[PDB]
Amino acid sequence: KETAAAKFERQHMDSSTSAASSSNYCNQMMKSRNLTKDRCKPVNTFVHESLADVQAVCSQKNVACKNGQTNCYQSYSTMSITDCRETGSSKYPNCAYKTTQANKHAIVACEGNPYVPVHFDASV
Ligand SMILES: [Cl-]
Ligand SMILES: [Cl-]
Repeated sequence: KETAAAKFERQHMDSSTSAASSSNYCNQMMKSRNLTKDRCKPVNTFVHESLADVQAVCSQKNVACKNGQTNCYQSYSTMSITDCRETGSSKYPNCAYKTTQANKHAIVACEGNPYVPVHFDASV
C-alpha cells in the first residue's frame, strides 16, 4: 500500500532538476517513477521545486478543483513545471510522451494532518 501523500511525491515531485532537460525527459521519468508499470499513464505533471515549497502551496490560495472539491490550492508564484502526455504513437508497454516545459502556477489538492499535497489538479 501507498499513502496519498507518498503517491503524490512519487508522481509529481522532481527537485533533482530545475526543469525538463530534453524531449525524452517525460519518457524516462514516467518510467523511473513507475507510471508505466501496468499501464501508460495518459497524463502526468512534474513540479521542479523543493518539496518544502510544494507542500507550502497547501497554505497558499484556496481554489476549487476541476471536480468541484474545495480543497485545491494554487501557488502564489509560478513554478518550474513539466507536463507529460502520451503521443499519438503511444501504446503499452511502449509508452511515448511529449515533454512540454513551462513556468506556471501549480494547483494541488491537500488533505490530512500534516496537511500536504495528495493530488495534482492542474497548472495555470
Ligand atoms: Cl498530473
Ligand atoms: Cl518564502
